Amino acid sequence: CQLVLVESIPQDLPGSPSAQPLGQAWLQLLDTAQESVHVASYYWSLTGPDIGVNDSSSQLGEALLQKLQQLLGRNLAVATSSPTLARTSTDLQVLAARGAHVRQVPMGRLTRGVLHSKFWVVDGRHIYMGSANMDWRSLTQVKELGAVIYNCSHLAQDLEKTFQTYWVLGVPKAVLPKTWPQNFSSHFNRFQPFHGPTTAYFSASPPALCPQGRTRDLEALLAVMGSAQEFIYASVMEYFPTTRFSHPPRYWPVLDNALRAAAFGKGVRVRLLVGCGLNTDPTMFPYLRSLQALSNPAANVSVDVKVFIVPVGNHSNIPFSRVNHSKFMVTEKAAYIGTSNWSEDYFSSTAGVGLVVTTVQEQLRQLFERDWSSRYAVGLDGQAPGQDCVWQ
Amino acid sequence: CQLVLVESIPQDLPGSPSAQPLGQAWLQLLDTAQESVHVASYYWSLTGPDIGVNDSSSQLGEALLQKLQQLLGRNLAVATSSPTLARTSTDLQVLAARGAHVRQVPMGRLTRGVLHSKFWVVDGRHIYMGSANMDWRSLTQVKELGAVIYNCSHLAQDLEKTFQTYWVLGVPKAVLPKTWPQNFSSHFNRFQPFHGVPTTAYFSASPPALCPQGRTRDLEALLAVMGSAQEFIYASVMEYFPTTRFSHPPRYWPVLDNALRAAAFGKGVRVRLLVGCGLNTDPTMFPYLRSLQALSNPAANVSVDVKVFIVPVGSNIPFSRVNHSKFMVTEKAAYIGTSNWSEDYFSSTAGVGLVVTQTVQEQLRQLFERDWSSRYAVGLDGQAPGQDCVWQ
Repeated sequence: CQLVLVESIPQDLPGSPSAQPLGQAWLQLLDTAQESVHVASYYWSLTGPDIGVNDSSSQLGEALLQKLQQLLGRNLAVATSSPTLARTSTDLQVLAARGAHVRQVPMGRLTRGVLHSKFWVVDGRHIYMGSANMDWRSLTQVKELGAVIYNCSHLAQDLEKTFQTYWVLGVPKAVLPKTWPQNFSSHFNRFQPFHGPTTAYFSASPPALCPQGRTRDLEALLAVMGSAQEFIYASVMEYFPTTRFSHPPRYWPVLDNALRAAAFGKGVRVRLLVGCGLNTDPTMFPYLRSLQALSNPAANVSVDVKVFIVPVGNHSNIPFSRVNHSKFMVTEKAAYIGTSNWSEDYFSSTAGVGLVVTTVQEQLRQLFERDWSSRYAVGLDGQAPGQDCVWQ
Repeated sequence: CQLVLVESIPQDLPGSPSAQPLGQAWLQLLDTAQESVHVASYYWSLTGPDIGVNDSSSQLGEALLQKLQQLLGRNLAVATSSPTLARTSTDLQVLAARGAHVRQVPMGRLTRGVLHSKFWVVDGRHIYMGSANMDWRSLTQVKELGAVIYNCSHLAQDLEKTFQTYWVLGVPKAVLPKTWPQNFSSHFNRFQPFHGVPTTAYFSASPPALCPQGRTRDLEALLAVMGSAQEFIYASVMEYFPTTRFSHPPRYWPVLDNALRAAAFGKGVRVRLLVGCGLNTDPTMFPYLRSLQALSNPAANVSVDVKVFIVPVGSNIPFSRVNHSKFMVTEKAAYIGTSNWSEDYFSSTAGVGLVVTQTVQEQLRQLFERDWSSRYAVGLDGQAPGQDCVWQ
């Protein structure tokens, strides 16, 4: 039983701790496959011709594509999608005409939302789960973090059951089941995690897509932050203590309140690192300042916030890239990796999943520290005319 | 049915709107008394020798004190106190030796707390409400706000119910009843408020253990007033802590903060918070205030403004020269209360609160505006070198 953290690193990002490159891990996954692959992906932009192609950064992507064909040359790719982005792409059509069984859940139909989950279960015995969705930009042109597990076959299905929840929906005239039978019921929640020298469990969201025995991603995040007693390391591309894309906008403090409660009532030192990528919302910035203002070393309250700005350089060719897509958190006890950002939708409307495991915590510790003391992480007052994010 | 708001203004200067002086209105109240007065007070220190300071501003204080004897010379005074402050004062003994019935509720024994309520019900038909407890400093050397009601008796017994709760727990070895009988039950809560003056009004008590059936707790009253707000919220409390106080394990407490920010964000409500600054205030309060001020973003229709009210000393008189007033008003209603905004006042410490709606709400509007757009109110980033408040 092995679990490895995987990291996708674009141009730059220099003696520092490092993780295993994600592209080799994906080649890894497609190589070990002997029987079947099950895919949950937000969108599919893997070939390049779907978007501008003259960057030459694309190979890591379509080389990966050929590996897919190998599984279809060896005789079952099972993909699931959403009210998808990059509709011009023909990857799913190619794989369906080549032998892959694909249905898309129109999550907007059911809960106004989207399928933001991105995970793999291969041969029923290996799993991948992380922030890297189906995109070559997620392989070479955006920072990504994830985790992959092999051998542990008795836990490998533990995300398949969710994958299968997604599978049952998306059929024509599909309806939300008010109760999932024992087939989709889970036995690996927060109360009883896995065993083997770590312990781990998965979580799904939203509640309507959570069968019995499934802990919600919100509850997993809250429990991980509550169990923290010295530090809370959070890295999400966007952080909004508010609901998004809801006709009446409403405040949403539960995550924020838990952060501040950990900082104050238990003296936990908390640092929050959020991404800036030319597409972020400037309205996000005041809330971060509202957290940063809590800092007071004389009262044992330690709240520090920074923004991770990655430079576009000569690569303005790629439009939806040059961000920190990684989403994770670590406390001295546990390590949570997630697919969802920190806003109301991911816990009320849009599908998402999250793993939490318990040296791996120290590995992610040093990953975050390298991503935090770095030169691309800047404080709130560092306007920096040469920096390339929108702040107002 | 008449209601007048009363304001105590020390040696300071406000052409500005004004309210009825508190000392003369209080003397009025003791004059109108014919049968009985019931007093709930935090402490009793009205003479100079009560705290041993030789200031002639105390005379008005002792003037009121002398009036008490007249009422007891006219044949009745009933007072209830707490694990009280200024224990050197002998006022309660003086009134007791002349015919006043006094018992002390040992609120520290029962609910961790103190009796912070300050109100009068006189003749069962006139009432006083305010932040001004029994202190001559509250008559001449500290900013105070309150409200008095005449000829509207149907609310006077509703406050007599809470007074009688205090009375019954004032007996020796008294224990909190898990159920208050129908005698203490109230019929004038927020859901059915009251109906001279074309107004509607109601009272609220705290903590829950001292709230009989039909009584809304002050927490719910504040939350309802902020929730019903649609265009603005004026808040003025001497101290504002989104945290517990005097609580052995400190924990965060976001309930009022969440509302203030939920009102600001989800409904575009303009929010201004005015807190008192004195030589004894807690510097740790300031970061949390920034957490509100950082919310400000005119581009997103969120309006959060904070200032601090500092009155200059000139001190000889100890534990004075502050803004001890606590109230809030929205374009619909006006709540004035006896408790500051921190967890204790809504879980442990006794407090009461009036809220009325219909010109009185507009009266409080421009009263606060005279205090906000004012001379003694300064922003967080000012911290002028010469005034007498603690910032670090």
